[PDB]
Amino acid sequence: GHMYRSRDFYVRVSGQRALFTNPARSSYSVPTRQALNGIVDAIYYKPTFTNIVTEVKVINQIQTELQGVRSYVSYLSDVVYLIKFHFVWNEDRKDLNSDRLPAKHEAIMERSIRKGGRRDVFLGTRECLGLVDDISQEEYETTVSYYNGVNIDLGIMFHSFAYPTPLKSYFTKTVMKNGVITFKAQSECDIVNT
Repeated sequence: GHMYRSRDFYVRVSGQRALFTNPARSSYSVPTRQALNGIVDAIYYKPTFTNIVTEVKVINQIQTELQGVRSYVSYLSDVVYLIKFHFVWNEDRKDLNSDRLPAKHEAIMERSIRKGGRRDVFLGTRECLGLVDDISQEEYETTVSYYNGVNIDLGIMFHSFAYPTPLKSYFTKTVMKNGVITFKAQSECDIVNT
């Protein structure tokens, strides 16, 4: 049958520091799909649905900062990311069929975005507080990235885990085009480890 999916939602997430790592410390230069999945689920999470992050726009110049601990951690600095995402019903939770109420969950998602998320938002790690704000589709599409006009292949990046502790990790060639990273689905990734 055709599967339900929500409208697109759009959010601006910003922070002074970010640390996106490869679970398997220096940051990747841009967020992993996994870290973005984390941020959208901190905005609003129910076992009834699954948030699907489809696209991110890297708005700011990529800059890093070093922190020595006594022994180095390299962070991104002064980050702004616009995330496009939607949700679908969670087919791993068939028992929650009576809660599959699209108007209910779409309304709550909009309210949750507007008030900066129902939970604390972190940029890849707990010491890196993020700020979530509401943007519209229009703002998403028209905001100019620092990287507009060029593409960069960031090489192979951690994408996400698969669970029944993880059963699989997924990695894939990640290319930022005009600042835009359009995600592949897990099963379309270049590399799967069991």
